Amino acid sequence: SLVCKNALQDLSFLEHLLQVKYAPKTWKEQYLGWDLVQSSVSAQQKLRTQENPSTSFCQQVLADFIGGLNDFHAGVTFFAIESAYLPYTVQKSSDGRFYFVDIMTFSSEIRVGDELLEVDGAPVQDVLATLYGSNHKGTAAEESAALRTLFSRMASLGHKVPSGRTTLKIRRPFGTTREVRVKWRYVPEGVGDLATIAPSIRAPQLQGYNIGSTDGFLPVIGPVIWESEGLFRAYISSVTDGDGKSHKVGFLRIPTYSWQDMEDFDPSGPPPWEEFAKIIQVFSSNTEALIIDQTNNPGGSVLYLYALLSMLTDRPLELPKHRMILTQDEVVDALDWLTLLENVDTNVESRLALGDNMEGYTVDLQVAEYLKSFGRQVLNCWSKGDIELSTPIPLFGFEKIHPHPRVQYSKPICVLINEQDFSCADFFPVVLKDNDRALIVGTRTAGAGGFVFNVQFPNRTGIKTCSLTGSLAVREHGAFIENIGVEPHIDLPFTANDIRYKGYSEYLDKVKKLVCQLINNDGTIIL
Amino acid sequence: SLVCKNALQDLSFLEHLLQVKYAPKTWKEQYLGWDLVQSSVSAQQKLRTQENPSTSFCQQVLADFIGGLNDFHAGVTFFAIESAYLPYTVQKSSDGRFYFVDIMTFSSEIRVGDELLEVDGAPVQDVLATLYGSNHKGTAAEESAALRTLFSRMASLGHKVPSGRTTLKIRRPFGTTREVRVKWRYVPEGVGDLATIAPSIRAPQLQGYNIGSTDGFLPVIGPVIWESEGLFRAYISSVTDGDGKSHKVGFLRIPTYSWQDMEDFDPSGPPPWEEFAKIIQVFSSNTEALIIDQTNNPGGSVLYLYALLSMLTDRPLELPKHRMILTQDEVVDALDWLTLLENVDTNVESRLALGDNMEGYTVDLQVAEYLKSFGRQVLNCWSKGDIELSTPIPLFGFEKIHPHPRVQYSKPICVLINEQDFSCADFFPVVLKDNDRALIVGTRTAGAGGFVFNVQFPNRTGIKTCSLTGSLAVREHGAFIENIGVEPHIDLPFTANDIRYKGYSEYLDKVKKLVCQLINNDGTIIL
Repeated sequence: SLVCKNALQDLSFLEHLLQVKYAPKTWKEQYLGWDLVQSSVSAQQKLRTQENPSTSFCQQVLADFIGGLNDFHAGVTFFAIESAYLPYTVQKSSDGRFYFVDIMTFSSEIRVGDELLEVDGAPVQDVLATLYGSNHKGTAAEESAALRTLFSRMASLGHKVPSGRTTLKIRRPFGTTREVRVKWRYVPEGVGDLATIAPSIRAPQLQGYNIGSTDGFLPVIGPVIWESEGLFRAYISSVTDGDGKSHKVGFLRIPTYSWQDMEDFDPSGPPPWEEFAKIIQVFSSNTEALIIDQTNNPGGSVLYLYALLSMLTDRPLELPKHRMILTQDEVVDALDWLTLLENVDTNVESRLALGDNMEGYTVDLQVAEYLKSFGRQVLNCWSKGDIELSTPIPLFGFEKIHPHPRVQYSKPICVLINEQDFSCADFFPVVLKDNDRALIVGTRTAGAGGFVFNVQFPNRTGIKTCSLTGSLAVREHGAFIENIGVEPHIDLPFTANDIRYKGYSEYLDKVKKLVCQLINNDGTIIL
Repeated sequence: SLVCKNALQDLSFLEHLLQVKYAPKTWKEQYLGWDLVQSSVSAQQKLRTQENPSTSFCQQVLADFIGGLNDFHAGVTFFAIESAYLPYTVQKSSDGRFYFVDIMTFSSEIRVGDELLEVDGAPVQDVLATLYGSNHKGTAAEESAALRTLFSRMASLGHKVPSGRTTLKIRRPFGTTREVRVKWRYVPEGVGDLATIAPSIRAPQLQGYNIGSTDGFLPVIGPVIWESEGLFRAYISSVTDGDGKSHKVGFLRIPTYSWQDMEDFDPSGPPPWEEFAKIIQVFSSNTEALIIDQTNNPGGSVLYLYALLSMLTDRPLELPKHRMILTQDEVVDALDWLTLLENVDTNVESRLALGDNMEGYTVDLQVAEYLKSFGRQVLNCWSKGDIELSTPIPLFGFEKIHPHPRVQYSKPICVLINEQDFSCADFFPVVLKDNDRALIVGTRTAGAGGFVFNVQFPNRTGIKTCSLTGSLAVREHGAFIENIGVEPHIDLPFTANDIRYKGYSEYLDKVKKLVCQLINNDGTIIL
């Protein structure tokens, strides 16, 4: 079969990337009991056994192949526009119930606050269990990843697109239930299945709760006495400990670390780190403690992440390192760094070579050194044959983050974290936590622990991009971030009261009571 | 063997690409009697048969594997720095002899105009003959390509990097013989050969004459009266005929069509096509004709190419179509064009969706219409299965070049062309030739008839990029451009005397005899 042959070929290539570029392979083998061979063999058999397999069927197989790695950074996307969609956003409450937190339609049979009980007659958890990956381990992160999928099916992601009408069973706020008949918003496939055309191909012949939300989903913490509304959501409000004293608390939400992707971002105006700077300065002299909302963050540029950190501390902070998978590629990069920084001795020379600013991070002489060290260390590992999963080397060689020369918030910080915090959104609280800089509150992060790289290549299976992790981050005391993520100081999940009536008062109250303590006791959260 | 295994994997990948995304395949088979299945097996063997193959040895096999397509667009590069230079530059005058034309060192024996008889006891020819390709067919184009590397060997391009001193047997311009012993400038590899590291690798344990030159090489045609000071070498000059009669001819050289790679291009000021405008408006009002230097051009951006052509005419110019190979990626491109121009019914709407211009080409409703057509066409070949070597389709749907609405040189034009003109530098003269807009002189063009795409993918073999051709251009009369190239109106090669002392007077004279003949006639008698 034409589609079958291409799929196997395309599958063999994916298999080969895993052996030369997927770093956490050893980690996935142990922590998950994952097995490349098992995976390969199984996938090939699925492919060969099919009676006249369709293009999508194969994509679904490759999709499941990489899906088995249980890696939020490891996936495959396709050249397919076929999709199914229901305009409902649901959020799982601590006790296990599923409430509708947003309805993007004028239909009125379901309201914000109704509880989802069944889908097509099957209990939510059941439907969800058919959306999990091959090596599911029931973590909240996986659960939520699956939840995003409940009402959004895309062939571009390897999903099997449903269609037609379906029955959701809800529980209205006052106890009664209803069964609602709904129809999937369906977009038919616009890219012809190859299997359908194969036979006619003759031989050639000449002649929001949305991840990344700028505003996030938390309501103000109290009476606003300042707010920027420019590019980031940032404001200053009050609070009042039980003693009757009032404090000025700041609130800032970092939506992503992929700045070129922030809503309303003009690439002709000043970059977002310069605005971040204005916010922090306002905070420095107008606030007594800072609350950073970082939930539902997709991650992004490490250099950008570093910049934001450099402005949130007056002292240097230790950064975790990465065990990298190597190829001559990274070698030349190493060479290139050395040849570019050969003759650099002063801060000034650093700047004329690096740009004096690396996506917000200040180009210093030490940066030139750090960079120089990295690359040396890389070349070393290469000659010592340590290219399978090198000893830990910090990204860019930055052994640590050095406070920003001009702006630096030095007061107590409080970071809110989610089960939907990936990569840089993992690292941010990691760095603030290991150096004891901020109080992390909320829930264990997802655990995408290692940088991503994407791969493209022509093929007839419709593969667009295959993303893979190229390193394994190692925290200071030796823990890997991959899969495990970061645990916050205070475990504070959202309750059904927080969620049901989009107030989150129970949550916010605890955060306020918590931050008041940092203001009084000086950090040091006792009770 | 490790290096052997990776090499065979990556070879199997390049081979697969050739069957899915190499449009010229069917052509190279009939024209070069080439065979994939055969070419691949040969390299497979060249790899197995080798004892302890080096990363280098392998790169060379792949370099040669592709090199056997005799396509100036199909090539491979690597993350290797080992190079061997030599500040010298040859050129091969028409008589079939090789002469020197440049020295980039410190005063040394070898003189301008000195012939080249041998290298270390071998007659130049045979030397170059070792630099030809698996299917070299002896044409100025190929030969010139070889010559380029004769004094520049690079591992990154897949060359065996020689070293140490050597002897060039030169012949003084008057009859006497010499032999100057020289030592290549060497660059030792910085990327450790994988074969040397293999053993120690333990499993991962957890826990000028420059193709593209601005000025180019030709000397001013005569007494300069005006000259532009921008990016392009443009000036005006008197010219008398064989009757004492004087005319003001114009001169403009298009170095490359990849506008962003122009010597001194300032990415913040105006784009090169705007300077082109100014230069022409001037020419339009101070010239009786126009000479265009288009020799030594690596092609560039197809749209920019159109933009220049659109300012060099007062009537639409018929564009040659491309036979393409399709994958779902192209299909989606088609879909995306259609959803983007869905409701564009005016010029304002067009300009809004596509911008006032696309790399210089003026955006019209006509343009939006072209693009919409392009999409329907690609989609139609897909559904019909015409995906191996599509029915001819114009790039972007542009069936013809429409004159710029504001600048249009309409007076006779002369274009100079040689064997170092590729992709777009193939189209320029052919479009102007097939439409009878200009007089075309020089020598046949390279023969790179089809657009390019670059494939990158991680590997241990050190492959960096593999470029291939995604189409086969077809001229108005059915002929191709791949290999064949574009024939000039008048065959005006550079003869010994021209090169010998970089005077090219002999050549530049027959040019003006021609430019002149052009000023004295309403002539382009289209019949």
